[PDB]
Amino acid sequence: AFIEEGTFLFTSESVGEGHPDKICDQISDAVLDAHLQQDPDAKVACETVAKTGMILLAGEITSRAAVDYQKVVREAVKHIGYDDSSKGFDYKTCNVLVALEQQSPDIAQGVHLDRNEEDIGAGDQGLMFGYATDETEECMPLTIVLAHKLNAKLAELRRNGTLPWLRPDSKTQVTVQYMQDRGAVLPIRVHTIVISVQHDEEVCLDEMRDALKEKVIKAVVPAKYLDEDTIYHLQPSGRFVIGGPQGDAGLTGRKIIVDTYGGWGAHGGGAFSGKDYTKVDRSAAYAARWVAKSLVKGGLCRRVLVQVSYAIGVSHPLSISIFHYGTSQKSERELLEIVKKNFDLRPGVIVRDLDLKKPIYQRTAAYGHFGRDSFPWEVPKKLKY
Amino acid sequence: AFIEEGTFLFTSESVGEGHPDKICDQISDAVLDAHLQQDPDAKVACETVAKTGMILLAGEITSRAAVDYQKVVREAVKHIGYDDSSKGFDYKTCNVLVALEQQSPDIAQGVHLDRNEEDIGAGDQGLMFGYATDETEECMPLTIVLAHKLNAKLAELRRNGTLPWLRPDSKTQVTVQYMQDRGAVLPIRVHTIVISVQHDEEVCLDEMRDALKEKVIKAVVPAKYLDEDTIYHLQPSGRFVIGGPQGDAGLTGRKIIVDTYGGWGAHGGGAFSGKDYTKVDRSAAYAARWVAKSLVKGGLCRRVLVQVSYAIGVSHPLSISIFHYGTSQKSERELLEIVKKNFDLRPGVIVRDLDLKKPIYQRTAAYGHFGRDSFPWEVPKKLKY
Ligand SMILES: COc1ccc(-n2cc3cnc(NCC(F)(F)F)nc3c(-c3ccc(Br)cc3)c2=O)cc1
Ligand SMILES: COc1ccc(-n2cc3cnc(NCC(F)(F)F)nc3c(-c3ccc(Br)cc3)c2=O)cc1
Ligand SMILES: C[S@@+](CC[C@H](N)C(=O)[O-])C[C@H]1O[C@@H](n2cnc3c(N)ncnc32)[C@H](O)[C@@H]1O
Ligand SMILES: C[S@@+](CC[C@H](N)C(=O)[O-])C[C@H]1O[C@@H](n2cnc3c(N)ncnc32)[C@H](O)[C@@H]1O
Ligand SMILES: [Cl-]
Ligand SMILES: [Cl-]
Ligand SMILES: [Mg+2]
Ligand SMILES: [Mg+2]
Ligand SMILES: [Mg+2]
Ligand SMILES: [Mg+2]
Ligand SMILES: [Mg+2]
Repeated sequence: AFIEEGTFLFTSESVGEGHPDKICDQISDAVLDAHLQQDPDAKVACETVAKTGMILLAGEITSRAAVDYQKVVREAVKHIGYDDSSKGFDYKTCNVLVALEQQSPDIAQGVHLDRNEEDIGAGDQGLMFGYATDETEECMPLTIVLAHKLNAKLAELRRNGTLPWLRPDSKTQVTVQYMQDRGAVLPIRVHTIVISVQHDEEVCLDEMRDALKEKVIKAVVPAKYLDEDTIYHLQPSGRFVIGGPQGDAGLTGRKIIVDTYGGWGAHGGGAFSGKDYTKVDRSAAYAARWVAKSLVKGGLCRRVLVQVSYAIGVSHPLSISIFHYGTSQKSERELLEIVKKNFDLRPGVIVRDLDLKKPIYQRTAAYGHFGRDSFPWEVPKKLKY
Repeated sequence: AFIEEGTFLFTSESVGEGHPDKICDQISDAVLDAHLQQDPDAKVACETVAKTGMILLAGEITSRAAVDYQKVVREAVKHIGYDDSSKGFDYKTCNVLVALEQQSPDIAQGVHLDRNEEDIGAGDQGLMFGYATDETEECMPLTIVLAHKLNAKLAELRRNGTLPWLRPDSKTQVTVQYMQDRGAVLPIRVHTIVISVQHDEEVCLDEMRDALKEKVIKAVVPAKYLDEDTIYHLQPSGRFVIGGPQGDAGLTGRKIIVDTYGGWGAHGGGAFSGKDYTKVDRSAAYAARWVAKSLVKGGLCRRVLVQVSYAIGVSHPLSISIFHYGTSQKSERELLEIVKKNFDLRPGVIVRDLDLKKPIYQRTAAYGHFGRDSFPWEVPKKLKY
């Protein structure tokens, strides 16, 4: 397809609830939630690893909670849908191994011991970005929104029994052509869609490809974006019976771009799942999203990127910067002043503003952390200036 | 510090060879190299997990090689410097566990079985970006270059015995103020430096902070970038005796931004280490770097971002796009035509151009994959147009 000057292509991907990396993210956040339900101040850094027959928890937790890891892990796998050896993985019969220790006392003393909550230090150094774009109501890139919705539709049709050959492991990828608009972007058309999904031994390739087009793509992607030139790669490997952890090892924090903006904006490298609010990889990224979305919904920008960074043990961010892509009449200095007057990005203040001791994290761990369900970081702050 | 209009701050981080995530990347690539030394066509997808006393290998390998995983893992840990219980980890006495299976036959049949090498399919779907910037000779952002060099200097002074209290686990972070220059960027000054490094029980905080400034920062960062306003956070946690996997679990592919551009450019989410060339997460990212660097060294751009993407089982990229930040006199269409005429981004052609069956991967797995050592993707292609 021809690319008119002033237009361009961009691609993002998403994965389903049973993708092995996403299994790990969901388990790590189920463990976090289980701790927070009993101890709102639990210090949690839980990594999960998945391979054939195995969930391993590894990391550091200091908490007053009494958590039954066997039950928490197995219930999370059950929810995903891995409930029989015929599907490659079974919550009832898999191995759950635990290698969890207390948080390092050296970290604890440098971050939170004997500190006023508002003045707790960042739990690590790092950099984080927030992004928002007015191209969708939820202020997310269309590429990633569509990719997530394709995976959600697969899970829906698996769970409602209308495509009973589906299994839980899936991946999708969407390329959209955009029009430049004074620094903002406007979606024009869908250029290419990829869908791969684990399936039973009985269904044939043609039946699957027809269903993926008619029952999945057409039920998700508006027809105005699809044309005779759109390219479809549906079950492009030809066979995907082996899947889940049996097909590919999973680890927590290996889908960080799926979790955020689908490649748009920028990313500082930190993973979200399995971490309590003192880990700024999560809390500061959520707050940076909240700032970005507040700037767009407040009418100050159409598209905006925010970078923050921290040093371990230091509460205030080391610096904050705002880039508006040419979509604000205010200068970068002016936007920064507005942000500094309206937000306090210490982790011990973010926790209060975004209610980050609440056990809602398992809900964040599939289909992206941003752009859905009116989580606190998705509710814009009314800005004073 | 005041930010003049037309200037801005940007932050990147790096980690040392003994950071637990980086340990895992290095082990995963040591395993890959060991296979490639005997079987250049080995199919390798090796994840590593590290916690107190434990290295676990998990993933999928199909290979004609006979690899002694105990020896390969322990020699990699020895090289890093974890050789005694007093340091928190010891290659001689740790547990090495292996959960490695063959590559899924369903993947194999859809990717490479009975396919001409040049026509092998991508080993997965995904998106990848390449980036280059003329702000340094090696065409990398100064923020990340400096951050890497600070970690390398720590390892040097540990190994040469002049700072014998140092241990292998470290992290660094550098914020630079830049001047905008017609889409390119020009470094002005270093705004903030963070250094945290594991240390012995005997050395005091003041001795460490003085050494980190005088022997590390001053030996790495040109004095012209440092002034009386530069902020230093040196050992900001106050105590870092517990470190390595004992302090924090490590996993392969959890430092993907450290491995690439330090937050500049863009990232598609895929990890590099532990993967052979058929995994486009690695090979196509390397090729995209090669394209970007070729465009800058060829005088066509000063700063450039390239996105490619793939579907599993399909050899050619689904699309390619080039963004030059306003730093080329050529249009995006023209640059794309030049790229298409000069490069072939099928994985089975990338392998030949970049010599990706060679066992050099362990060398890539610390201090970034880009900007050093004249690896094949760092040697620009002479462009014809
Ligand atoms: C005057 O209004 C505008 C509005 C938007 C743009 N604009 C144009 C682009 C063209 N082509 C690519 N290719 C993707 C690439 F990865 F290959 F670069 N990207 C672009 C981007 C972009 C850059 C980085 C990221 Br992250 C995400 C999008 C872009 O903002 C220009 C002028
Ligand atoms: C006319 O010449 C130029 C030359 C460069 C720029 N330019 C300016 C920026 C200002 N401020 C931030 N803050 C970091 C932020 F994360 F908060 F946005 N970034 C910027 C960037 C930028 C954007 C995304 C990424 Br990735 C990396 C750098 C930038 O290119 C503008 C005009
Ligand atoms: C292709 S596998 C990664 C490569 C792999 N580790 C190997 O050994 O070659 C990555 C993801 O793709 C999906 N996948 C697994 N088997 C597949 C298949 N046969 N066809 C298509 N996608 C598959 C799963 O979501 C999986 O987590
Ligand atoms: C701070 S730890 C991550 C948080 C952690 N998992 C916990 O339980 O709170 C992340 C990295 O910081 C470094 N680190 C570990 N202990 C530290 C300490 N006491 N002071 C500073 N940095 C430390 C190591 O490089 C480690 O991999
Ligand atoms: Cl994957
Ligand atoms: Cl880390
Ligand atoms: Mg953590
Ligand atoms: Mg963007
Ligand atoms: Mg940009
Ligand atoms: Mg792989
Ligand atoms: Mg950039």
